[PDB]
Amino acid sequence: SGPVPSRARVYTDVNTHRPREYWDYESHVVEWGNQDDYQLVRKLSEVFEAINITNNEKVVVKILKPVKKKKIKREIKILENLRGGPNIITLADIVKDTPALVFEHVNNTDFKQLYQTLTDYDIRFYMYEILKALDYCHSMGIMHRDVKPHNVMIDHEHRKLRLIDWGLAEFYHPGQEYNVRVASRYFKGPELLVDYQMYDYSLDMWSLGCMLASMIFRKEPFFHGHDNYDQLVRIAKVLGTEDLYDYIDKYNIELDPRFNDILGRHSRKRWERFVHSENQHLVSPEALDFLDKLLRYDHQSRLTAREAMEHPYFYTVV
Ligand SMILES: O=c1cc(-c2ccc(O)cc2)oc2cc(O)cc(O)c12
Repeated sequence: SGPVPSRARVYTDVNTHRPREYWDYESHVVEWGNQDDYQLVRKLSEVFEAINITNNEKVVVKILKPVKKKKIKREIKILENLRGGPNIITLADIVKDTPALVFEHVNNTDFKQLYQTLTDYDIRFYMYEILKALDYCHSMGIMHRDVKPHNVMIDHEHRKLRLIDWGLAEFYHPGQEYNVRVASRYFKGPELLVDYQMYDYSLDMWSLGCMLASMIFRKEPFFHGHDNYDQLVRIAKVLGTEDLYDYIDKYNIELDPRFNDILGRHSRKRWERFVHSENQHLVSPEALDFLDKLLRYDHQSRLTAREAMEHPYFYTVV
């Protein structure tokens, strides 16, 4: 038989109706800069602290390992297209002499020490700033596909945020089937876990939901499995089994020989039950209702990044 196809609810054709020079990265002319403009100072995966000689400016250089030329091109073209977007890491330069990407400098506040200083107001503020980056990149036809805390740099001392590591990002094309290896296991949407390849921007919205959940409930990560099979089980224990099968049925997905039994039966849990005495100060009914609308099995019924910015949760921050 086979599975039912899917198209993105919003921003379906932004790449389709744009010139080939925008999305067609494999045949892109990369204008290489000079590595001798920059002086490597310290290693921060080959990421280096550096100084631009031509102006004494602090930068961060990423030296690219032996990967396929088309993967280097994909990341370069995406960063170039998104340069100037709110809270997207700025590509200052691309250099040779062996390829390197040069980024604006950013401090990273030590997590844990970030995780202990953060108030309810800080989370709303930083979630809003990530959402401006996601709405912007989605509107530009780009999925990030790796939204997670290690790719969200928060410079708390300066109240600053950058969405980084666009190495796994892709341009959205309706009907296209994509790799399901992408993203950290813990932030993989149900679509990636059931091997449904025709996904879209909505994946990043699931990942963002897992981010909020673990931040407000203070448990990293929120859904914790050892494989893709167990991961779906951990999500099922919270969202319930009924809404999951309603999703399988809707898209005619056929489960792996292992999914059937490990699922069992689970009711939908109210989010309030996860509030305990150490995380109480970060949670509100607004926060819980926003989380509920992001973390839905159905990728077509998840809040878009724009819809999300209109939730009462962010009212105090807008
Ligand atoms: O660890 C870092 C990684 C990156 C980075 C940024 C963009 C990419 O596509 C890949 C990696 O930028 C940074 C920028 C900084 O200012 C500081 C960092 O530690 C990093």
